[PDB]
This record gives sequence, C-alpha cells and structure tokens, in this order.
Amino acid sequence: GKITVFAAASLTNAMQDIATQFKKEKGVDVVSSFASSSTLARQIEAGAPADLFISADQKWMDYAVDKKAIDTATRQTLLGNSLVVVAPKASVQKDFTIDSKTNWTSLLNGGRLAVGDPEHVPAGIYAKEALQKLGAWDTLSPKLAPAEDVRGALALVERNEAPLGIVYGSDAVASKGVKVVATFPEDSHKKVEYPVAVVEGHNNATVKAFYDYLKGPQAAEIFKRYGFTIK
Repeated sequence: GKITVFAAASLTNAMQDIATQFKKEKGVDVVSSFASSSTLARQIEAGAPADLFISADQKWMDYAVDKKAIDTATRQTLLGNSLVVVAPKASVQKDFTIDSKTNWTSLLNGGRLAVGDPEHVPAGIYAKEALQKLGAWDTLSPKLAPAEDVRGALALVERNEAPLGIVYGSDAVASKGVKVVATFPEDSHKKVEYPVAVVEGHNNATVKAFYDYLKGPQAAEIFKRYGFTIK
C-alpha cells in the first residue's frame, strides 16, 4: 500500500532519505508531509488521514493525544536535538557565547532575528523559553522575523534576509548556506525531544512495519548523519 507520515519540518531531509531506503528495501511507498508540528497536529485533529505523526516537541503530541487522535500505546520519544544560532555562510559573524550577558542588540545591528513563530512552532517555543530564561526576551521581541516553521526561519538566514536565526542543530547540518555561531546552553530550555506515534485507527501491519523501521539501525544511521541524537 502507501504510508502517509506527518512530520515536523526539521525532519525534511532525514525523512526523505528514510522513505527512499524503505521503498528500496520493502517496496512500500512512503509519502511525507512537512510543516510546523502545530499545523500537523491540528490537521490530524480535523481528520486529515495521516498514518504516523512525528512532532518536534512533546506539547503538540500531547495536544493530539487529548483530542483522541493518537494510538497512545505507540507513543515513544525517538530523537533529541540541540538549539543553535546560525548566520549566513558568507557572514563575518564570529562565534559567541550565550549567557545572561550576551549583547544581542549589537549582534543584530538593525537586522532581525529569524525564528519559528514563537506562538506555535516548536522551534520558536523552545527559543522564546530560552530567551526569557536568559532575560533577553524583552529586548528581542520587537526584533523578530517569525516564520511558518523552522525551515522557514532557516531560509531567511540562507537568503541573507536576516543576519541571525535560531534553528535546531540538525538544520545546520542539512543546510549548505549557513554556519553555526552559537549553541544554547542545555539548561536554558526544555530538552528538545521528538515523539512519534501511530494515528488512531491507522495501526495496521503496513504502518507498524514502517514504525518499527524508524527505530531500527538503517534509520538510526540516517538520523545520526543529519545531526539528530538517537534517544
């Protein structure tokens, strides 16, 4: 048959490679839809026919679980990731540390900070939480350049439309146009975690085969190569 996966935008490259490999190995077609985890969870709630859902945070998975849209026995934390600051490849921006006394204003220089919409995109929620903990939020809120998902924020930095952007470590690995210039301290935000679960009513042998494949060695190889930490 055919499997439909709704996955956080940050999983774009890894998921495409995994789907290709699975088709080679088992002969089944895997179609993925990528967007902010918030958007995907609301689509699942509305009745969009996805078989699997992989969120970039626990929050949006919990959301789908409460709407009775998830086969809960299948929910499991699959990946981890880091939160970093990127700049265009050709920027002269040098590495810097992120602490209570980081001067964001001079780093930006009249430019904007690209972020996933902190209102609902997981990347933006982790970022806001970190900037609030570090006391820089009040200063940065008027300087944001929000985007539809983390890849939208990444694109702004790649196209040199924003000097700095907050994305996942994995996004930097997949991007040929940016470079990591700082890494958020692990204690500044909730641990970045990706839960996976089968959508309610879609737990059949074909979907289960792919779900098991995601926790296997071939998939772990691809995830590691793209910068994700395997939980």
